[PDB]
Amino acid sequence: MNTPEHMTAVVQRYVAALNAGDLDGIVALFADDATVEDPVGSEPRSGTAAIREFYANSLKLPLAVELTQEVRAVANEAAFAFTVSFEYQGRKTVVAPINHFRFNGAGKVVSMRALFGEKNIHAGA
Amino acid sequence: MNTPEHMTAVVQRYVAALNAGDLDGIVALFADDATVEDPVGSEPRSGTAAIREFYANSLKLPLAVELTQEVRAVANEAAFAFTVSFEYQGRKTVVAPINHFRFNGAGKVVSMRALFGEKNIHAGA
Repeated sequence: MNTPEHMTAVVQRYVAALNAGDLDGIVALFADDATVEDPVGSEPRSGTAAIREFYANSLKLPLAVELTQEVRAVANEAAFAFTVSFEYQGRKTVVAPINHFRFNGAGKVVSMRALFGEKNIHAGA
Repeated sequence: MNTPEHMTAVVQRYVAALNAGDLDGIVALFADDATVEDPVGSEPRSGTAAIREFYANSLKLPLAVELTQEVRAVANEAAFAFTVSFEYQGRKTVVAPINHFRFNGAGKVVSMRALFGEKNIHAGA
């Protein structure tokens, strides 16, 4: 069936799969056709194919991804605020996006939009 | 015309028109042809007429709405994380939704969705 409980489950694992570098795991909450539009607007990674590797291209640095708030889940949809912190060449950065998770009627996730902009990134000089 | 910088203002002015019960303000921020979905799951209201009367009923009990984090906007699209606090029969109650708006080239909120479930309503007894 599904359930907010399950969508607040799938969200916790998605962050954990990420927060570990775990790449197979990030691919398993999704369906085989689900879409990815990150950042929101750009051309969308479709099929498991461009997804894994999209998650690949970003996981190249130890990303610390914690949930900065309570997940909100209702009617196949799941929203959640969070952080993405990463270092490279002595500087500290922090992306603050909001994902919008559309789950299909099977239990898996079927579209991931993630909202952030130049404002929602906090890097030092 | 648009820009992420404009959306944070429309967010901020929604939050304001909520606290102070500024109805015109609220309805102003929207499209003359926009819809409301509070919560996601419910049937859509539409036409300024259908929106005002809705927002009319949300402001019977005073609303201490508060934004809990930086609002995130990219691609004519804006999401935020907030709480709508309010009291009835001495009970402190709070809502903790994540909303999503979507603008147009005109900068008028042409779609409001409110996302929160039972786990995201914080009142004791």
